[PDB]
Amino acid sequence: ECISRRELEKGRISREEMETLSVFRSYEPGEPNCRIYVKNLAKHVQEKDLKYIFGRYVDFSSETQRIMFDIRLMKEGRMKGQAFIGLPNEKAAAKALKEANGYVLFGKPMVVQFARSARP
Repeated sequence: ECISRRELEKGRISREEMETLSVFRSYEPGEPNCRIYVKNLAKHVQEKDLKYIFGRYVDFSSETQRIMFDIRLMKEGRMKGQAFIGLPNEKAAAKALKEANGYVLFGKPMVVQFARSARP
């Protein structure tokens, strides 16, 4: 079980609302990578909450893609949460940014960007 395209659309704040929000000021996607970075998460968000959302960009039937899939949660302060999520390829990561940026989870709109590699 993962999120649908329609549910993601229902949960996204409008571009107008996005223009007013302090957390989307000077938003930059970054350089395309298969790993994404998610901020402005509610403090009580669990791994399985983010799996529900970002599991959509994964074919769990493929071993290759299961191995590539990784979620790490951590502090963003001070009240908020951050996550790094490894996805199976850049194309999937770009779809994640496009569809999940501004998505409201537990009363908070998430900010989804590219991350730099998990390994240097």
